[PDB]
Amino acid sequence: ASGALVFYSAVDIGQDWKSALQAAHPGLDVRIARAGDGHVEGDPEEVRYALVWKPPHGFFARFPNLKLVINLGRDDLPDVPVTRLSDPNMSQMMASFVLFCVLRHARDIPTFERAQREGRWHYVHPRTAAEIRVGVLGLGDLGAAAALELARHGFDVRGWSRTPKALEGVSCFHGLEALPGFLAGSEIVVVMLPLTPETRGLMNAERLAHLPRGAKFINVARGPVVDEAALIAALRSGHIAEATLDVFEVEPLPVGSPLWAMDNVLVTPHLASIAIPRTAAPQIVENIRRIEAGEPVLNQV
Amino acid sequence: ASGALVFYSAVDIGQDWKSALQAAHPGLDVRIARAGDGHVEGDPEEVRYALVWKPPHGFFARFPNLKLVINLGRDDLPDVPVTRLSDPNMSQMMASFVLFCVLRHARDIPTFERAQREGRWHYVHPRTAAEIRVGVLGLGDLGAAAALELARHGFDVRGWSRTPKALEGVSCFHGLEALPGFLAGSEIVVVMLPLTPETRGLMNAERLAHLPRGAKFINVARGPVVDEAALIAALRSGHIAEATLDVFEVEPLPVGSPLWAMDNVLVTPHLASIAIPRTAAPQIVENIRRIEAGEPVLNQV
Repeated sequence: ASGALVFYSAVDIGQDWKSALQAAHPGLDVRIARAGDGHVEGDPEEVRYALVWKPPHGFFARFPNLKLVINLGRDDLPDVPVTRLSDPNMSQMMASFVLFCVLRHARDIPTFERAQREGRWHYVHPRTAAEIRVGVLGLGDLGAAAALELARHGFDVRGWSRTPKALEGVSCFHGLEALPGFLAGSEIVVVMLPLTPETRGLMNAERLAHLPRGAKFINVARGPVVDEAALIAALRSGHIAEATLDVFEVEPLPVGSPLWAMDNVLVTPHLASIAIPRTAAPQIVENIRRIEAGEPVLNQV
Repeated sequence: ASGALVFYSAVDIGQDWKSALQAAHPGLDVRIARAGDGHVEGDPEEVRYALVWKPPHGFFARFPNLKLVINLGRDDLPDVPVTRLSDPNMSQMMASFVLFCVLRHARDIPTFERAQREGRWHYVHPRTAAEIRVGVLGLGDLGAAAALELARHGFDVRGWSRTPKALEGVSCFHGLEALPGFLAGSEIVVVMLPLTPETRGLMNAERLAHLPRGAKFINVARGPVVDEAALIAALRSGHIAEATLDVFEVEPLPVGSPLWAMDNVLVTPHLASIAIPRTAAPQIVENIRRIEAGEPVLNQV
């Protein structure tokens, strides 16, 4: 639209976004910056829009005529509108993913997966859903929807939030003072807290220790709501029996992380909250035109 | 209750049932017959009730004074009432298990599980639920509930039944003539047919070949609704890309089955439809007393 879009992400496939954006706006110039250094071909003065996830330090300084940033979900950030994607179904896709992770632990699937590799038919003691206590940590739009969906499956569902909540069929706890008792009664815990200065590192060693021994831990929020070092330590001591982790302190998860080789951890690479090019491209193309006509942008953060 | 109960199952834990039954009826004599030969200690004339799953040929001939059989879910069967367990929530537990299996395939979890063992961060092309066609084969009480639950997750859900069905949000097909078109448009297929002479071996080589190449196959019905030989063949040719199998022609699944070592198959050992001792024991104890007072038995088959 009289200017180029640059794409950067180490956790998203540039080409799929390029195809979707050029389908939605034929002859839009989309330039994929290289993961790592952010090297991008072409005249950087022509770049007016940036679609990015955690780009390299100094990345935006490459593009003096940038008019619009779009985050794929501040020291060098210019003085321009910043938008996020509004995908009306992410709430659904996230809730469905959480249900998968909760059911996988509640039915002891990790034990069965191990047994199959051993060639053996495993016997476990049957339990009803109602005997399984599942705690959702965070009851914003995403956490509340996941907690309501879990309650449909018969689990003893609890939730925690900083502020009072009333969610039908969910045992809601609130405040920092209630966090130890909330954690102590959660056999399976789902981290779904937005990441702010008050939630950064909230699931530290002290909070992890409030969980019952043998707890099952699911993280779909952000790596650093959770202290990764402390999590690994709890997994090594058997305090947490098993985990499903979709988000990490550094992503892609570095090769040397001890999490990869742990039999009792499932590493998923940002599957819960993935942006979908086909359904997000239209709102990006529309914001390009708005910025170019001096109209306010949709979904500004 | 003036007589002993004998338990037999190769797929259920005798001791858990004994504990639950003796909790519910203190001093009820519960004798666990040994898997394989069915050897059971004690005077067999004192045995009046049998709680069983697929007992050995000739097993019931051991117990001339048998008054009641309870199936844990005919050539030597005596002329007595036969009951099944009525667990009002099996419909829920089954639907929850099907949702787990469908989500596991729809999010390509088997590929990610492989990637973690390789120590690598895998990139897949994102798809909406609405682009994924999921077919439920069988729309009886269990299949209809699973199909309705799947539709809540946004999938393009279809179902098949021998007779017409109207299920809100589900594309329903009916009749044998409709089976090829039903299968050809199902990317993920869930077998949930009850096992009768008309459904035995229905998913044979010819029907499997109607599925699209790369289909994902889930079996939670009964091993022999599906031709196991033909299934293995389709898996080997890549016609079926991956599978989740909870039921088999012979159970426990013999050690030499090729299914155990297949990377693209998850073997689960009868988890979808498992009987729960604590919640089933009361109705068994009540039927013992009814049979002993000459009252009709609950849940007769």
